[PDB]
Amino acid sequence: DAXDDGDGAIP
Ligand SMILES: *C(=O)/C=C/CCCCCCCCCC(C)C
Ligand SMILES: CC(C)=CCC/C(C)=C/COP(=O)(O)O
Ligand SMILES: [Ca+2]
Ligand SMILES: [Ca+2]
Repeated sequence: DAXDDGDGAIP
């Protein structure tokens, strides 16, 4: 995951 928002959303 990326983004610090978990899976998907912001990469
Ligand atoms: C968050 O989504 C983390 C997920 C773990 C998987 C990451 C992808 C690893 C493999 C990438 C392979 C790239 C190819 C060879 C272009
Ligand atoms: C490492 C970089 C440059 C960004 C994306 C790499 C990746 C593993 C994406 C998956 O993240 P999500 O689950 O947040 O979509
Ligand atoms: Ca992911
Ligand atoms: Ca994300």
